[PDB]
Amino acid sequence: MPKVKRSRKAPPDGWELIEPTLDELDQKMREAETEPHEGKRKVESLWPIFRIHHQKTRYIFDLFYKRKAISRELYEYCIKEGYADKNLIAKWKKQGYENLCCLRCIQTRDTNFGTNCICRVPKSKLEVGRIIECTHCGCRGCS
RNA sequence: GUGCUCGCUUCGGCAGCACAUAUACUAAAAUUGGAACGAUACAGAGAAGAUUAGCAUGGCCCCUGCGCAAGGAUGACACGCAAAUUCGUGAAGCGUU
Ligand SMILES: [Mg+2]
Ligand SMILES: [Mg+2]
Ligand SMILES: [Mg+2]
Ligand SMILES: [Zn+2]
Ligand SMILES: [Zn+2]
Ligand SMILES: [Zn+2]
Repeated sequence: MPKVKRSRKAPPDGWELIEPTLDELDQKMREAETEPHEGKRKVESLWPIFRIHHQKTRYIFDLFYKRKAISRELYEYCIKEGYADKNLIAKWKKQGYENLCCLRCIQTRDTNFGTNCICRVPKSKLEVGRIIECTHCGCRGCS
């Protein structure tokens, strides 16, 4: 039934008020894992996973840095138990990197020419209104 | 998108600045051709009588094997009027100069 947790210590103080929605985000991830690929291209079928992973991480990020509604103990519990991404949070604290979808979309080893994805280009600098879905992510303009 | 703006200046909008700077064999396709060693009919082991161990040779024939081992019927093929340059003696008969 649970997330089966790997601490065996009781979860920290503010846990019971963020638990319905974390379990609701977790239910949404288990739906996306089982969606049968039919008219969903070979790269398009992994787009829900990066989106919900972004969503869970942004949820804990919004409660600890913006709303300030979680202590260090509860926050680091959620990172250890796999509800947030420590590395994606770490990029959102950088200056320009603040709606970043994926860690793939800034990885320069993953591209042909050693560069980011066009996901990361500012939308003013494309100048035309071309519509873009990043192949890694499905993103339409982080930046 | 975020933040700083002793920016207009409200907490609404806009202005400037800074940071952030180019994914993808681009398909969820449309097409396009070639193969298998299975049946189904005909077919039956090389060495000058017969029964036969084999080891090679050669390459527009390959198979099993990691193999520069070893096997595959000695793995198979090989069975061919197998003619390559280059001529002359002697006698006789007929016609001709
Ligand atoms: Mg042999
Ligand atoms: Mg024999
Ligand atoms: Mg042989
Ligand atoms: Zn991207
Ligand atoms: Zn992404
Ligand atoms: Zn993106």
